[PDB]
Amino acid sequence: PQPISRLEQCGINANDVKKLEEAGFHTVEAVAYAPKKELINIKGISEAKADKILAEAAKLVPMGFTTATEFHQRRSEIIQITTGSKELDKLLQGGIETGSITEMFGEFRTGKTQICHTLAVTCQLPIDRGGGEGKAMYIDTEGTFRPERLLAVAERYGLSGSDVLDNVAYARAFNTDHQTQLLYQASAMMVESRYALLIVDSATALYRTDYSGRGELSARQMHLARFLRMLLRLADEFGVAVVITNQVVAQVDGAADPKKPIGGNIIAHASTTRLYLRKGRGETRICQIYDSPCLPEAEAMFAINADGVGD
Amino acid sequence: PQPISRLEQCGINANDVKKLEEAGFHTVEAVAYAPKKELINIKGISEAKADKILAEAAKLVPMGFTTATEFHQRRSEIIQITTGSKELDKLLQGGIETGSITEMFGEFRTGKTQICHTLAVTCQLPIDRGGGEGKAMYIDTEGTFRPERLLAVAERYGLSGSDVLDNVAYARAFNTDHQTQLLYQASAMMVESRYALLIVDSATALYRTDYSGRGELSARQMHLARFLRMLLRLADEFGVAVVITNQVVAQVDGAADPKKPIGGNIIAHASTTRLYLRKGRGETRICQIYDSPCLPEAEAMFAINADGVGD
Amino acid sequence: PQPISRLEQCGINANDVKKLEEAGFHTVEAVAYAPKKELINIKGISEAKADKILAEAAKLVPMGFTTATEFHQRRSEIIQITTGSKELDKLLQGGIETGSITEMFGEFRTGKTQICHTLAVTCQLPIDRGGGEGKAMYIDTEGTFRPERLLAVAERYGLSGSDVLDNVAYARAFNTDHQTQLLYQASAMMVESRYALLIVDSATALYRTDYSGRGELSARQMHLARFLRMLLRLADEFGVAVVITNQVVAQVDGAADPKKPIGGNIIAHASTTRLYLRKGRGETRICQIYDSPCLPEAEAMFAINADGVGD
DNA sequence: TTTTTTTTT
DNA sequence: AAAAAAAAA
Ligand SMILES: Nc1ncnc2c1ncn2[C@@H]1O[C@H](COP(=O)(O)OP(=O)(O)NP(=O)(O)O)[C@@H](O)[C@H]1O
Ligand SMILES: Nc1ncnc2c1ncn2[C@@H]1O[C@H](COP(=O)(O)OP(=O)(O)NP(=O)(O)O)[C@@H](O)[C@H]1O
Ligand SMILES: Nc1ncnc2c1ncn2[C@@H]1O[C@H](COP(=O)(O)OP(=O)(O)NP(=O)(O)O)[C@@H](O)[C@H]1O
Repeated sequence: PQPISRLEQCGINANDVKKLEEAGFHTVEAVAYAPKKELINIKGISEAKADKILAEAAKLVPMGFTTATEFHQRRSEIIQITTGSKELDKLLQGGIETGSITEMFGEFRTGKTQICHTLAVTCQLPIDRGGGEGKAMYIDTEGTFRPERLLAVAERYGLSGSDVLDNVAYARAFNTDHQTQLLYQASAMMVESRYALLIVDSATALYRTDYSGRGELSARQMHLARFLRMLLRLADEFGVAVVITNQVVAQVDGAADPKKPIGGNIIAHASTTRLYLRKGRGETRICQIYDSPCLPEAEAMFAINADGVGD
Repeated sequence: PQPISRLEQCGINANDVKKLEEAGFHTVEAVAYAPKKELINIKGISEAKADKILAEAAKLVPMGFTTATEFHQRRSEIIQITTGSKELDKLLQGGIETGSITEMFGEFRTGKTQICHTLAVTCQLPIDRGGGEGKAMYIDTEGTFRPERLLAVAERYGLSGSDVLDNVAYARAFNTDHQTQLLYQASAMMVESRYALLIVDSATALYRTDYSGRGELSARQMHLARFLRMLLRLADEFGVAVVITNQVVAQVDGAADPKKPIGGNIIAHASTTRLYLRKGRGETRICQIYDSPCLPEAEAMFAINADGVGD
Repeated sequence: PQPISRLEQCGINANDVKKLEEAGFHTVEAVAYAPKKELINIKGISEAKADKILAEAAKLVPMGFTTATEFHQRRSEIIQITTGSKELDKLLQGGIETGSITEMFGEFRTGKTQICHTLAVTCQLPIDRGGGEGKAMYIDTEGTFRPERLLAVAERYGLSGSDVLDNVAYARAFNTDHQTQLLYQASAMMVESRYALLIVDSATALYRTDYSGRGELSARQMHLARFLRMLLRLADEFGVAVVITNQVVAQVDGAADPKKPIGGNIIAHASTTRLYLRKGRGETRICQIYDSPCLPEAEAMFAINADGVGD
């Protein structure tokens, strides 16, 4: 939450600063987490300038060794937002954390985008209810976003729907490259008001249709790695929350399970957490954890009512 | 364990010594293992000064031929720390050695960072239990570090959790270049109190996202070689232990196994040891050795309980 | 095997001789193979003195034309040491020769250092078994040397392990320049007792991490050429044997094989022989010749048992 | 002369 | 069962 204007200090030119602004950098911490080469490659910058700049990023953000205790005390206050249902709150142990990346595993009709809606509204609850009190931006990439459902959840939690829709900064990606511009604009929007959550329904879906590899493929992974790193660039700074929804890739000639998310290893190593969603009978659905260091594997039911997620 | 102040002797200027301090050198042995050119390139140093300096490094640290017997007698006392479970102690033949580099091979959900936690606590056990009695520094590079698990292992071994967390010098890298500064600061911290273990979850992960080669690539390997050499600079001096966790790179158009760690040859040649981790059913996991001169290939189960590694 | 004291003759001053001793020269033949300029450049020497000196080197060592027959008769007695397994003895046609330089081509886990161990012990066998009866010096440069394995081979050949370890003059290089001092000390040790074999695991490995060229590079090759020439200076005098282990450099944008040893041409032209080692299934490994004038290309299996090299 | 990266259905 | 393609120091 530290604007570059604070770096408009110690002899840096304000127009040099406004050169820096155009990189999509807008906070001192973003400069602190910027690799030297990215900062060099942009034109009109001698490396010594970067010595000054990075010296200032160190000047504001400490980057040394830290006690495990202090880290624990800073871990004490992560919000971990409620999902809007109890059993998920038990699975996730209080729900999805801020400052992290999450994952929807499903085949279809698993209510993953549904959960994205309910989270999108429930971030706006007062913190006592677990909401981050943070405006929510929703990067849809299939156009499947439904305001009507947001009004339904608005009925569900008693807040006026108009207030809910006043936030929820919907955006509609098409090109794989477009998502990048949407990220830089996101970072541009982060400066003004503490947002709660980024959601992405199908970060991966564009990558199937565009990169018919291999390939390709080696380019596809090449792009995803940067995308996910940028998501870390946001999440490591402004908490809020990162949600990723993945289409599924069914194996052939496997054993006994015919699933696994597309995107290969690079997605898998990146996410702090992972989830998997099998349909039950009727509305009922089954969550099941993968790859969360915080938690033992667990599984649970939830119905998708008119209010969606519940019991 | 020999501070440069001992080299504040034989006519070397104390301010020349304090020029040397800034190189990240802080021990006489580090000077002894310093190549001539690195010592020259830093400003304010005539080569004759380096003749004096190196003459003193020889003056304190012997560097001649040695009997195999003597080397055996010095090999007799390496701690090789317990992993916190018996079957791993059998695989590794008493567990991970001090003075060496180690490797986690996994795809995801293989509990490699898990093992990093349990080691991070178990270094603090009394030596009879195999702990090096050495403070542990943990260079995380995905932010996935969990103090809570350290408290769990603290329950597991009966030591108070607060004492465990009093050490564990967590540090949070972002830039690829940042890891270097964290290394020099590490070497700076080595002087004060004998540490047990360096851990790095993902030394390699930054290198994917930053160097989208080739490339690049030729620069990426160029950087990794120095990084690993520095890890040798630490490990060859202060024992403790070096742990490396590697994301995986799945082959395409191979035969029959679709794995191999990224980083290419340069990582592979460097490590004294190597490990590989396939998930079993349930919590159970399978370790399997690569590239350990000390040991025949072997493999074994272990569950990841609430206490993590065990049976 | 001719000490400089024999040159303490024909009017040369004994203190001039003891000036010469400091050059790392310790044998008359070394003086005979010394280029005029190296001998001049060292201080306190007029060129006429070098006329005397070289005249004496000619006075003891003949350096004229020789019949091919005589050379054959002197080729008749080269030991070519057994490798400790039969099929390698067939490939190498009786095993590695004395008076020569050899090469390990591998990617990792190819058992090259393993073979270095078994050779290191098997030089000590009586000559009927092919051992040179020569003490062995082992210049490790990754610290990976394991006395335990030497004890294992000692079990393998029935000689007491303590006697084996009584030799095996282990030495631990770090700097690229350090290897040079280790060479001059080696030559200093050659005078006292006929050694069998020099081994070097990774002559090349330091050169990657230190010279991140190009460069550099032009300096790197500049150093390697001298290093290899010195290895010839030893090998051309005292037989014994020279073994070189090379890390691998995988090509990009090649055809169909993604290998070749680092060090470029200068290593390649130097070695009398060359070997290449592909892993087989299980312990089994595959040797394959390069660049041996003596031999047609061939290839063969060998297992790496608890006793290492065998069948 | 140096330097491997990538899964889909 | 069966599927390529990718530089720059
Ligand atoms: N009006 C409704 N009444 C009851 N249940 C509903 C209603 N609308 C949606 N649902 C539930 O929500 C699900 C919607 O599928 P969902 O999995 O949320 O979309 P998705 O996972 O994104 N699949 P995709 O089309 O690829 O985006 C339906 O299968 C129902 O279970
Ligand atoms: N609360 C818990 N209860 C039981 N098992 C757990 C719990 N938390 C973590 N685990 C186990 O630990 C694993 C964590 O994955 P792990 O492989 O340790 O992370 P990772 O290898 O670093 N993958 P990455 O996300 O790329 O860092 C889970 O898959 C579970 O097997
Ligand atoms: N105890 C053991 N039992 C069986 N086989 C073993 C044992 N110890 C070592 N080996 C074998 O020896 C190999 C050691 O690798 P090796 O190629 O000899 O080291 P290296 O080639 O020098 N690689 P590097 O680490 O870069 O030095 C293992 O891969 C095994 O095949």
